[PDB]
Amino acid sequence: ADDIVLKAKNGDVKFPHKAHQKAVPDCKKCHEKGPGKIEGFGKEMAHGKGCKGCHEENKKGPTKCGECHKK
Ligand code: HEC
Ligand code: HEC
Ligand code: HEC
Ligand SMILES: C[C@H](CCC(=O)O)[C@H]1CC[C@H]2[C@@H]3CC[C@@H]4C[C@H](O)CC[C@]4(C)[C@H]3C[C@H](O)[C@]12C
Repeated sequence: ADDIVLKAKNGDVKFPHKAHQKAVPDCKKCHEKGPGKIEGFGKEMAHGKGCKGCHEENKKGPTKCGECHKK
């Protein structure tokens, strides 16, 4: 399947799946989550545990604005 881009107004955010599969071998961090996770995602999640927060705990991955958002 293809990578996805979240169409944030301030700049497109790429989600590269292969990097994540490799770096977070614990698949259950993202997969087999209960119902509602598609409807639940948004700016709060992205800037929290949905993207940024995981990067911060793992000590690797983009945490600055321009590292996620790119026109
Ligand atoms: C969040 C950070 C994820 C982690 C960790 C893993 N997966 Fe994932 N997966 C995630 C998304 C948002 C999507 C759809 C968007 C995309 O970029 O593809 C997927 C997709 C898959 C698929 C289908 C395509 C593919 O992987 O080749 C599979 C089979 C899949 N995910 C499995 C998988 C496994 C086995 C993981 C751990 C080793 C894993 N993913 C991590 C989000 C995230
Ligand atoms: C843990 C459960 C994560 C979640 C949820 C998200 N990301 Fe992530 N990401 C994670 C790690 C440990 C890393 C380092 C991987 C590396 O090889 O550097 C990453 C990396 C990225 C990257 C950069 C990929 C690269 O090739 O350097 C991007 C662009 C990225 N992550 C974006 C991203 C987004 C947009 C997420 C939410 C949709 C997201 N990540 C979630 C761990 C985790
Ligand atoms: C990845 C780890 C990110 C970092 C670091 C920052 N942002 Fe972000 N942001 C990210 C995603 C994946 C999304 C979209 C959520 C979704 O609904 O899919 C966003 C959202 C925003 C928004 C709102 C955009 C919109 O509603 O169209 C803004 C204004 C925004 N982000 C700005 C922003 C700034 C200023 C950041 C640095 C301080 C920043 N983001 C970090 C992913 C990530
Ligand atoms: C559930 C995980 C991990 C974060 C968490 O614990 O909630 C999060 C991390 C990345 C999230 C996906 C990012 C891309 C998509 C954003 C969409 O607007 C809603 C569906 C997708 C497919 C999201 C679904 C789900 O919300 C995921 C896979």
